[PDB]
Amino acid sequence: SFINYSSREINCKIVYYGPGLCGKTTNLQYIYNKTAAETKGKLISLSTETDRTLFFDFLPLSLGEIRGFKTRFHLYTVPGQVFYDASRKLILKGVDGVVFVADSQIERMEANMESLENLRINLAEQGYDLNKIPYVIQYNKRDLPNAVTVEEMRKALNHRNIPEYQAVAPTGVGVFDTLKAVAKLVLTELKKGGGSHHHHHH
Ligand SMILES: Nc1nc2c(ncn2[C@@H]2O[C@H](COP(=O)(O)OP(=O)(O)O)[C@@H](O)[C@H]2O)c(=O)[nH]1
Repeated sequence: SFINYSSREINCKIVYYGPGLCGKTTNLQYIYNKTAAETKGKLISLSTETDRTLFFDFLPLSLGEIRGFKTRFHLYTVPGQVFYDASRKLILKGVDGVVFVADSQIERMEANMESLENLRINLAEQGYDLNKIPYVIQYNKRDLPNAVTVEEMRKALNHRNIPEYQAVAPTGVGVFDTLKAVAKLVLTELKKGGGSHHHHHH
């Protein structure tokens, strides 16, 4: 988190991760369109010649303060086909919570498994353990006839009873349930004072 004492805001970074075309943009856009205009920034896309980043922030009005501070959530993803692994490494810098979005189609199951391993390795390369940070998994595209059962999704992707949410992102099914779950894990960590605290005088 980035705790800005001037604004009295705790800024938490939630990264949506998963294979290309699995539904990350759709999650972010659905959330963005169902967030109060007065609470949110612009929806921002940063494009290079190849890879892109999509993100926005918002300050939910329902949330109480944590020891005098409000919590602002920043949602980040690298959407679409990824050309540089470095892009997925960079998106994880400063992460506070992760949503892994799995594409439930059988044809994408190997891509899901590769992306989940890539997430664990890229986190570890920057000193994060996926087992020690707020993390939820979304089984997206439940509407498609080639979507594998939750049982098969879990056998392939979830061996630690990670909180799991079924989603159909374009219609919003499961989208807020997923976000609420990871946000609650992040907030619980903040309230208990868990994690490593660094004091900067910049
Ligand atoms: N049928 C179906 N299509 C989906 C679902 N979620 C995303 N899509 C479609 O899959 C494509 C890729 O989604 P997108 O969110 O851009 O993927 P990203 O690369 O992970 O950001 C788009 O055409 C979406 O409309 C879903 O739950 N069901």
